[PDB]
Amino acid sequence: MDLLAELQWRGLVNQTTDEDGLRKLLNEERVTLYCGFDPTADSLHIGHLATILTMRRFQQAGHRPIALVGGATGLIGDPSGKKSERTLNAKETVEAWSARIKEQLGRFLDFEADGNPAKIKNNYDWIGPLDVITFLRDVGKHFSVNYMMAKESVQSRIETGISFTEFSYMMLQAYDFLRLYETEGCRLQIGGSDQWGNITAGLELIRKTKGRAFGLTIPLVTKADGTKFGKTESGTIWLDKEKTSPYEFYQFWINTDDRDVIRYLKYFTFLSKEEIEALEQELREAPEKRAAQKTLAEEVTKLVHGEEALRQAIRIS
Amino acid sequence: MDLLAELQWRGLVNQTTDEDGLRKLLNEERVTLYCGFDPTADSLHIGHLATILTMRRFQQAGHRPIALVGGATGLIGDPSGKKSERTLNAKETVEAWSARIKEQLGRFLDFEADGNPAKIKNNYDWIGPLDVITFLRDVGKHFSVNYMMAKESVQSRIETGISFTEFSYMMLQAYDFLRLYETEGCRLQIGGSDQWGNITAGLELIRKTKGRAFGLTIPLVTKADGTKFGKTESGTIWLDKEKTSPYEFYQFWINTDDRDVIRYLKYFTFLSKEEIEALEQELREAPEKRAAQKTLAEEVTKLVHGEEALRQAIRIS
Ligand SMILES: Nc1ncnc2c1ncn2[C@@H]1O[C@H](COP(=O)([O-])OC[C@@H](N)Cc2ccc(O)cc2)[C@@H](O)[C@H]1O
Ligand SMILES: Nc1ncnc2c1ncn2[C@@H]1O[C@H](COP(=O)([O-])OC[C@@H](N)Cc2ccc(O)cc2)[C@@H](O)[C@H]1O
Repeated sequence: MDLLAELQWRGLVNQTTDEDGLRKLLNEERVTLYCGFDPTADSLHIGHLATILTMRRFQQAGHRPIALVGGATGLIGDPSGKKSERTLNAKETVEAWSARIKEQLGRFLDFEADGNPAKIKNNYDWIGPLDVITFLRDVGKHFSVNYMMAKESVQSRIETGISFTEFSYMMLQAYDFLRLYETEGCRLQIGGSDQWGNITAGLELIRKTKGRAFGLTIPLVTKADGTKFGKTESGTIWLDKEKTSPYEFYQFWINTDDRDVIRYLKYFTFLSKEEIEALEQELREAPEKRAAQKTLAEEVTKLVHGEEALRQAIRIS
Repeated sequence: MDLLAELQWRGLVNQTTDEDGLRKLLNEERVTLYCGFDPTADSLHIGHLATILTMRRFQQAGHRPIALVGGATGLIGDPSGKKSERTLNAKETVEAWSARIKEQLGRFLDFEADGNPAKIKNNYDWIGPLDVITFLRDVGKHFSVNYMMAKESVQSRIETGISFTEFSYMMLQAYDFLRLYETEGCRLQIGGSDQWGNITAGLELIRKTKGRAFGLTIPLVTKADGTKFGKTESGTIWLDKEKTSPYEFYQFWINTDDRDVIRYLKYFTFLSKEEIEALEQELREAPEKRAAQKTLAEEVTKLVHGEEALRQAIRIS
């Protein structure tokens, strides 16, 4: 209803399976949603914050988030939004990394709330031990090759080339949504733009096994200059303060271009509309002041790292 | 060398991966070959005898056959030579059926020979317990979707439609050839016409994992009238004497059309060339006698059922 309008307004809704459908339910019930995380590194990064912060926002309007760590799938590899086939990582690496991601994840969610506290889960627990035969019959039977072949993630790669391994990724992710629906009452799966195919894939698995649930994608982060967001010359801007220091984190935000700043405040912060509009007026009336740029930077650094870190960054700058 | 020439002559060689390559090895070593059987019913049928009898022939020239029972794959379903998607059978049914097939299989092979006795094996033993993750990474990584999509079995079905389940069948079969190569020194996989794709699939898995082995397909059984061999008005001609009695079996063969008879003697019998040519002359000189028709029928009934059964059929007719 209004949470969906806010998101809309903030510009956090790229697509939704059935908006009137979802808006209805969001307003009538406490909705369990998940979002999936693949240990693709030893740290999450600012590409992951929109989705992370969106969960929070869903939590704050009283809904319950399951941060999902991908111990099994990050063992497979999601072709989505990748032009090339990736390298398969070792179980040990993935295992190692899973533990960290779980840690960064837990900072953004509320585990003490009563009625809607998070859960952080690992699909390795239900993927780990499912036998091949069972997967192909139980899950595979439900998907035609041609449904699968039409996915943006796949269609985008067939001449490029794609391992059968990567080709089946969507099936796992598919399966995830089903276990979470069955065991946790999970009705919404949200994600970034590139994840739409894998979300619907899960809705196709649910419909076909039960015959109820939604999908919402967040747009990928835009730049007015047409360059790739978060891609600095120094390299990725991590969430691990040992990977990217609080000062560096801080400075990244402080260097937001006038063109981006109101979009980023909307995406990454908890300032109200009334506050954001106010900053918009000051960016117009006094853009050398850099009022919106400091508010963004303070707000986000506090979120990720906390006041002391913030206090340090500011004092260091 | 000469075994391959014989087969050639008999007309049992539709295709071979590398004939000079295989001919060489067949003449220089004791070759381990397998042939795969899917419990698709509670009995094998005369569609299966060419392949079965071919193994025997390979055994007789001193080679070692592994009759393979498909407890796992017949749980999946091979699209090959099927225009439509099949129904998935119960584990229990497949399990039940596996036991019978193993029994009919064992009749055609020599288990007492020293140096080249058969083995009857079940891919359920190595497929049964392989986890999904392991399969997609260990086996899937090696095959592009586009290699797979070009297979006769698959390409022949995409508009028709094909479950991902059936789409992956070739991967299992793929895997089979690899375990058998690794654990049994198996270098040749033979099969019927429709199996070429799945054979090569296994050679692609071997090359790519090791960097040696061959594939030979037997033609599907021809009729001069253009109808489907073994398809009677009474229904399938089984190998189970409780499904098709010895008399019925016998009569089926005895009703061979003049057009087929020399081809069938070549395919299903152990008569020499000199003998087959002799019968060819008598079919020419005296075709009302039905000399080739009785020799076929006697020879084959003895093979499948034994003399007493034969004696009965003849006395019953
Ligand atoms: N700039 C950005 N803007 C917005 N979102 C961004 C950006 N960068 C990354 N993301 C997102 O952050 C999440 C990270 O997912 P992933 O590791 O990349 O794979 C995703 C999935 N395969 C993991 C998964 C595994 C199992 C499962 O059940 C569900 C999901 C995704 O929703 C992705 O859309
Ligand atoms: N008229 C006929 N002429 C000649 N051959 C015929 C005829 N009718 C049936 N066959 C053959 O007999 C064998 C029976 O195999 P299948 O049950 O039908 O599936 C075949 C495979 N999916 C089973 C398998 C499973 C696992 C594995 O590793 C290998 C193979 C095959 O080689 C097939 O080609």
